[PDB]
Amino acid sequence: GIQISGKGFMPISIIEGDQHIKVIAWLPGVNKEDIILNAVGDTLEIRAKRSPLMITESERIIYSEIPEEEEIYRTIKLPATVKEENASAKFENGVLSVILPKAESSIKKGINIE
Amino acid sequence: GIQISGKGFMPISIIEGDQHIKVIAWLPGVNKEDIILNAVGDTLEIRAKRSPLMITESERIIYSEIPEEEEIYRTIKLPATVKEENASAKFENGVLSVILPKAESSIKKGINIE
Amino acid sequence: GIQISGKGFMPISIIEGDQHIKVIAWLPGVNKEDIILNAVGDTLEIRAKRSPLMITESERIIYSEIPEEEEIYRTIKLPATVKEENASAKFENGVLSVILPKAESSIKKGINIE
Amino acid sequence: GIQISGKGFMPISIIEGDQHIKVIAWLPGVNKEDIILNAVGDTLEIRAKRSPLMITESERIIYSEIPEEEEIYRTIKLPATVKEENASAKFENGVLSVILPKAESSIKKGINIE
Amino acid sequence: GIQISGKGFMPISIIEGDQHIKVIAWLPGVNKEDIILNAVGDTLEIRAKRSPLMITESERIIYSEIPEEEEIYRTIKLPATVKEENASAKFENGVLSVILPKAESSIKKGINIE
Amino acid sequence: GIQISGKGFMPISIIEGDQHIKVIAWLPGVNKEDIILNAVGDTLEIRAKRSPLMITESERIIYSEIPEEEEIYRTIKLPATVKEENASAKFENGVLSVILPKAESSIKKGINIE
Amino acid sequence: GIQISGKGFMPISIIEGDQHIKVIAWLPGVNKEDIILNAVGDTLEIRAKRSPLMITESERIIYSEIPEEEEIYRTIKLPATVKEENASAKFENGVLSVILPKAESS
Amino acid sequence: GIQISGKGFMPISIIEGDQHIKVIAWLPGVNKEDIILNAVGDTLEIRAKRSPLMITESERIIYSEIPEEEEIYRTIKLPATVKEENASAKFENGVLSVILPKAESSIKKGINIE
Amino acid sequence: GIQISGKGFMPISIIEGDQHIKVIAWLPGVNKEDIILNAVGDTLEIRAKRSPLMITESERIIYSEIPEEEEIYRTIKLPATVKEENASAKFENGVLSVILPKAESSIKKGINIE
Amino acid sequence: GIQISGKGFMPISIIEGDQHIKVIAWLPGVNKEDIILNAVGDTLEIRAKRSPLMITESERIIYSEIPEEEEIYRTIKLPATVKEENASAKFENGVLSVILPKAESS
Amino acid sequence: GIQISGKGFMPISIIEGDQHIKVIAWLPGVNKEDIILNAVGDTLEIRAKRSPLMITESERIIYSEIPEEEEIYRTIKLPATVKEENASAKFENGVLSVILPKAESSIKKGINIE
Amino acid sequence: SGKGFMPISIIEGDQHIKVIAWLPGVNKEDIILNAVGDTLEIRAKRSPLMITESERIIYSEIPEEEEIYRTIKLPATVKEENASAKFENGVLSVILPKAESS
Amino acid sequence: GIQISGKGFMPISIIEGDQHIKVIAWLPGVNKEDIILNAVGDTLEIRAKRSPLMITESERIIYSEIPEEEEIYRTIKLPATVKEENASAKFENGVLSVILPKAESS
Amino acid sequence: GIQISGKGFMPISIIEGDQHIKVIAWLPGVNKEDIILNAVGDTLEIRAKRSPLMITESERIIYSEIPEEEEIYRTIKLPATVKEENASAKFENGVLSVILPKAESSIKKGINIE
Amino acid sequence: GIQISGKGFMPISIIEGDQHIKVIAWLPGVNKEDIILNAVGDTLEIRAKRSPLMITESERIIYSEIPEEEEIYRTIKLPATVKEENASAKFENGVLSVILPKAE
Amino acid sequence: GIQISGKGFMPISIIEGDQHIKVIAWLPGVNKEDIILNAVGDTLEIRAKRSPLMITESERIIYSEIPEEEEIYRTIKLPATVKEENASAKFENGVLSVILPKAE
Amino acid sequence: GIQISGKGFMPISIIEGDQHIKVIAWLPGVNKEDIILNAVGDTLEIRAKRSPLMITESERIIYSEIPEEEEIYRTIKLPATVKEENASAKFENGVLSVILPKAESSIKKGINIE
Repeated sequence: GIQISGKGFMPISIIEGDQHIKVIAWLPGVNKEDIILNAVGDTLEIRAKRSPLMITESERIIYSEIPEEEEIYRTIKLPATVKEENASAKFENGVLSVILPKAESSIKKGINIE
Repeated sequence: GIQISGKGFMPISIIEGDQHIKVIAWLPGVNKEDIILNAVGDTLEIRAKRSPLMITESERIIYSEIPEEEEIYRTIKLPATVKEENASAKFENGVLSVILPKAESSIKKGINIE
Repeated sequence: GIQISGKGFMPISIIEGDQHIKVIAWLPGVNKEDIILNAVGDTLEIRAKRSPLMITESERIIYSEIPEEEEIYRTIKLPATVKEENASAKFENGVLSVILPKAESSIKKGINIE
Repeated sequence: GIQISGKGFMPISIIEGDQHIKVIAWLPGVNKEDIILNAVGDTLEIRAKRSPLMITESERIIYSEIPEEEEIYRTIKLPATVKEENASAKFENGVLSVILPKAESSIKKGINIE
Repeated sequence: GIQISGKGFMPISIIEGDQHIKVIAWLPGVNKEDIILNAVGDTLEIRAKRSPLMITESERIIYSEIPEEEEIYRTIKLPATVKEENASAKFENGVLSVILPKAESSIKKGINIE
Repeated sequence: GIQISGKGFMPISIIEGDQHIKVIAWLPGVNKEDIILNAVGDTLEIRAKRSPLMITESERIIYSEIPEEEEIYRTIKLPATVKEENASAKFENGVLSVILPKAESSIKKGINIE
Repeated sequence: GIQISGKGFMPISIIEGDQHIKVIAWLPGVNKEDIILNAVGDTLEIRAKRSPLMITESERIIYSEIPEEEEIYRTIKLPATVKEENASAKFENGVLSVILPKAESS
Repeated sequence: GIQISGKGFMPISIIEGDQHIKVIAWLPGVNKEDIILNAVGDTLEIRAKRSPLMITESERIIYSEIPEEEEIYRTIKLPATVKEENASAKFENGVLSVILPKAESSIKKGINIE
Repeated sequence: GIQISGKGFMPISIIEGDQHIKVIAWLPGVNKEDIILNAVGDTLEIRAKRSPLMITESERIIYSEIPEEEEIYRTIKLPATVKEENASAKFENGVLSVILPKAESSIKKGINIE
Repeated sequence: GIQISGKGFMPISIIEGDQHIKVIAWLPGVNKEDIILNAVGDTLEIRAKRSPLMITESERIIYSEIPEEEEIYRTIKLPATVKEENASAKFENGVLSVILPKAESS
Repeated sequence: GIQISGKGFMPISIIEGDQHIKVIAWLPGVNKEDIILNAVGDTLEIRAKRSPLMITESERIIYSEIPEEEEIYRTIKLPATVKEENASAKFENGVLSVILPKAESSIKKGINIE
Repeated sequence: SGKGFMPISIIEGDQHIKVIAWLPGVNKEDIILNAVGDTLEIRAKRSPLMITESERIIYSEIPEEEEIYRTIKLPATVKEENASAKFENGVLSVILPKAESS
Repeated sequence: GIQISGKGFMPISIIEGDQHIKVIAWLPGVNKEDIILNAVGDTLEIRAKRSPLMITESERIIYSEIPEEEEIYRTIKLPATVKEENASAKFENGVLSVILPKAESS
Repeated sequence: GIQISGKGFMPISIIEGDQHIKVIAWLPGVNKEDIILNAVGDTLEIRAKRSPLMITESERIIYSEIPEEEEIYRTIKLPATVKEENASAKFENGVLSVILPKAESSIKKGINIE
Repeated sequence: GIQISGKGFMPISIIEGDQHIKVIAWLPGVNKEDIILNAVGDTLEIRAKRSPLMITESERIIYSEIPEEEEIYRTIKLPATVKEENASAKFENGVLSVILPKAE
Repeated sequence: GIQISGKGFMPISIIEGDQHIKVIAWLPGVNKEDIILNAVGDTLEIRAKRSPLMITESERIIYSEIPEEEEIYRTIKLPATVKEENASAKFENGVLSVILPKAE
Repeated sequence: GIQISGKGFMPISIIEGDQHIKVIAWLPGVNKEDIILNAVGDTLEIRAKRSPLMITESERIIYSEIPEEEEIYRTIKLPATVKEENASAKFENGVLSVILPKAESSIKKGINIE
């Protein structure tokens, strides 16, 4: 079971590994400093901010599809415990990538048939 | 209660015994060596695949109701905890049968009064 | 074209060949000796029967997607005449395969191009 | 499969025997002389006609429901070839019964249970 | 004017004269003694039974349209009194005929035109 | 409401008489001999058949509106009994007038007002 | 049981007694002479009419709810035979009343 | 325009004159004591309090369509103004007549014609 | 046909024979002193006055489903004429049994042919 | 209100006094032998049956408002306790009358 | 818009003068006298009845579109009050003209701009 | 609690229970008051709407019926023998003494 | 018809006739001195206050269908113009009856 | 309350002051000389015309949106009487302004309080 | 809110504290010997039974809001894991007052 | 079923025998000292109260199903007029058992 | 009478003569080698796959309407029997022409007229 929520538009992808869990989050226009990272147990919290659609006074906006909200965040519920002390995060081109090593108790054991 | 999730076509029947939870599934055409079984606590994991139907270059398929995907997978939540070490499975005639001994019927009684 | 009719759940696939016609049928839960099978002319009838979902008095069914009926059958009208005397079939892992050698009239000849 | 064609009210019931075919038709108020019954190959012909109701000059109808058409026929295509020379029929109280021994070629061939 | 009701399928026509009243009924698949008739004054009830559409165990009704209920009857209202004790009836080929002499009191008298 | 029965174009009108009843009907083109007039109790019968619109062979009916049916009759149930022995009839210009003296028991009686 | 038929607007009410039958009817504006009453056996008949109104040349109708038809009648079947010779009728203020003694056999 | 309302049913008709004005309404079975002409006003006032339908203990109301309610009332909002001192009323045979001569203030004046 | 009507609660049962009519009626609380046996035509007239529920001055009725009205009657119309002179009555402790001779007629049947 | 229950057609009227309770029950067509009356505490039990609606093969039922059941009984509770040992009843005119004296505590 | 009312065919047009109001009414086929003209305040009334078309005994109206109703009248309100005491009207060739000088109060006052 | 058009209020006291009812247009004689145990019964009616003979009624929120009744039950037993009532300004008051409570 | 608006419990009935218009208003618990009445044109204004649900300190309200408002008024749209000078107000048994003579030419 | 009507495109705005009423109207392109304004009581009359779009002979209209009608007007009703003689109006830049000092038109209470 | 499972009637209320989790449950008619308590992990299991509701042949019941069931049980999920070794069974006046110390 | 009035939680069962009436009332958590029993005529009166679901300063409620009302009482009508001068009852394990002598 | 079946975009026209049946089919873009052509009895089998559209890395398909499905085939039921062993076919400019001589059993004979 997993649940995620937050404000604004933020494409996200999550991948599971036999020893870790990986997360990808699109954060265009956000610096690593503006990104706030908090992970513990089986949950993850991310908050971010960006400058608004500021323009020169003499200029005018004639077309806009980019969302203009500054503050954005996402809170994530993991399906199993992970070692936040051993997790790592990386930011690349308006995108954040995180690796979540699985907790020792969270790693299942193989079972045979007959 | 009981929950099921996964990929592909995999009918499943859940039967609860007084000493175990008996789970049945149909995997026609799957080789018995292609089946992978895993479980823990009160959750179950299933993996299986069947080789694709070979066809000669001159030959061609003219009608097919059978599903075409090779590998299928399911994850199930058991109604009660089971002992995986005592778990067993059987697969014959394209039908998978799984016996999951229940954790207890009237055990784990400790402290009692005072 | 081809017509199929009968009772019960029985996925079927048909494959065409220059010298024969190959057919695949799904019969999960049916014992290898429960399958009635023999072609005639350009048509075929198949009947099958599987054991019912027997449960011990200590066991009760809480959930079952799998159908319960035992006896099932399907009639088939082939698109070409075949030599049923030379027809062969095999049943493995709840799945039946059939080989139907064609007659001379159904052996298509090639044509030269310029 | 089977097909019926003709004009006039003529109830028909078709019953298939293992070695023959039995068909019943209603010809109420029809004299045996006004009945024509021919067949060949895999088809059956029914032509018959009933006299219209008579009335005396002093008399006059006051209410009627019976159909009045004098000429009626029905053509039925059998699902299998038959041996008309070996057929027979009976005609009781306006009800016609026939027996059509099946043609040897049309008789189903033996079937092997795997 | 007159009215009729009852169970079963039984089309009927009615004819009148200056001294008697006549009725016609269709009873396909009926026997001479399987009929009961009961009337008084200017009211009449037809009654009867027909055998069911029995078939042999080696025979199956691939097609039918004939109704099956055995007992069938009709209750009839007549426009004038008749001498039922003096009445008469016929039944051949599944068709039933009846003749009802008129009561003397109901005999209509002619009028001289000028 | 009184009852009207029969067929063929034959408009009617009826007049109540304190000591009789007067009936008017239209019989265009009907000879005085082809009229059958009977009655009893409280009902009247009119039977008559008009000759067809004869034409020589050379002629051809380029247009017509007159009804063509040759046999026509009407029957009416009067609202009171009549003494048919003292009925009288007249016929001029195709119009038929009939007078039916009322039965003595059928004669209405006036009531004094205070 | 009892039945009523006729044309026009003519409300009717009927009351039955052990030895007689009583009937009421509304006929506003109808002259006592216009009323015609007849009965026989176990049936009753009523016939009457109401004349339309006259006006000065100046008057032009602007509104009206009163029904227009003049001639009206009603016929009724009594629940039992009555002695019409012993019957009586009473009409007051556009309303009629009738007394219908029952026959001895009834 | 005009508007009328009140309980029960009470036919009324309004007709326009030039100098005088008259009104007629239906009031069947209404006692003269139910009518009062204290018409010091400029609109019509109507009521009726006829006696109810009384029966003897041995008498049963087998049929009744006349409304038995004792009280009804009516009054109309009228277009123009009329005098009251000259007002007069007359009731006959369940019908009421009223006279309401106009007032010079509301009497139309004929234009010099042509 | 038959019509049962009257005041008060009075169950009635009618049983018809070929030669007579048997009638059964419940008359609880009706005094036997009201024996007035007489009929006319094809109908029966009965009247009764069951005694009221007398109570002491200090007593009070707390619940009562028994009807309180004393006088009761019922008018029953038979489907056939019965000789009122031959009417008979019986008393069964609050139940009345009556036998009314009549005719049977209703003769038909006879030979089915000719 | 007091509690009532049972099966079959059996209208009952209940009357209460200062020192006794009087009960009236309809049992038309019931033989006194068929009546099984049992008073107890503050309630009365009535059990009864009659001859069922029966006809000869040559006779037919054409109209029957009377129900066809044979066995009928009723259970009737009372607002005050009554001494069943002193209970008595009378059955006349197809009606069962019962007298149930009270106790001094009610 | 202003109120228009009345019966009969009478096309009307209205012209508003600054000091008066002018009205035009079509009365084809009407004599000089049968026109009835009345007015009051700010409303106008017109009444007239035309002689119905005369036909000799030997003639017959084989085609017509002229309305036949004799009585025709109109009542029309005005947007202002007029001094009907000094109005004038004429009637030339079926068209009736009417002149209504406005009342002093009805005379609107002009407004100086700026 | 009754047919309708008869509002009632219940007020309880340590030694007595007070009830107030609105009966506008009701004569003092038409008021019928009864009490027993822990319940109160009130019934009343008003004078007819006297008017001129030939008038009509167009709109009336006043109830058309003559008799209006209300059934009330109280949380505590009261002595009906010592009950009293008042009727001023179209308001009906009643006093019903009771055993002392909280 | 007519429409009435305001606040508080005050059922109102209106009687219209060729002589005068009579208006009935329910004012339970109200004294005629508390009644304020004003009339103009074809509308009537009624304003008044009643005696509240007076209770002693030891008395507590447990069930009150009556509304607790003390101030009540209603505005009535009369069917026709009336003369305020000729109107008379009558108050009996908590009910305000007012006679409203109609205008000369209305 | 307020009412407005007329013909032609003519935007208008209405403003009520304590001692006057202010109303605005759009008259694009109209000359001051082509403006007509009259009022009385609590109503206003607006009449004016605009020169239609002239065009030199060489030119030709290719796309137009302005309303074509020249003669236009509006009739307006105010909610209170005004002193037209004291009114003032001003037209600028295709817009007309109006000031209407109110008449007495003042009230406090319907009648004395009590 | 925690989840509970079992059969019978047994209202339960759970109170959490800084150092322990306090559980309040109702077991009317149950003797202290009939109360079976099991604490493990983050769940508390209770099984209980009261005296038989026996009645003589003449004796009968006219009305009752209490079910005839004699034995009941429940499994209660706790807000957080509780040290089973420190779990204490308490029961006063028909109310189970079990205290379950928290695992920090 | 039958009309019974009161406040709070207090299920009551009525069992009637030959010469006695047995009434069982659930009183879980009710103070054994505050229970008041009174009988008169053909009716019974039960009055008591239970302590509230109070918590310590280091405790907090996050899930509850047991009712928290303090004052509770019920009024019951007996099927027969018991000897009001010989009423008796017993209270154990949060349940009140009442034995009332009765005639036959 | 003619059955066309298969998949892909391949417009076809069928030309018949007395001796031979000629069939035309469009195969734009296909190569002479990727065509599978076979026939027997009265059925014609055409199959081929066209190479998918090629592009260069720097290039982009800014627009397209050419169907891209790689493989296509058709199966036609001729209205006559054909001696395939003497067949012949051509392929020029993407269009396919096939010549099929008719079997002896299909060459129609002439019926002389009078």
